[PDB]
Amino acid sequence: SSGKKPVKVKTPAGKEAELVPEKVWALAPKGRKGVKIGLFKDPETGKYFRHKLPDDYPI
DNA sequence: GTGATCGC
DNA sequence: GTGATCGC
Repeated sequence: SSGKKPVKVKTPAGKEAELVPEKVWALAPKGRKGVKIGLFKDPETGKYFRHKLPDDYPI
């Protein structure tokens, strides 16, 4: 499940950026809220990283 | 510990 | 096979 809307993320290199996650999913235990997680690629470094998504980002 | 995901 | 992602 890939993303469409950009997300404001802090990259591994330390910079603020607005990137479209390549994949998004819910990361939540049974009976608990959890978080939403996006898999991102830093356009500068080429490095993949995971980052929290806003709670209303569409999964 | 829990939850899913995948580049490394 | 799992680090790293988060809030509970």
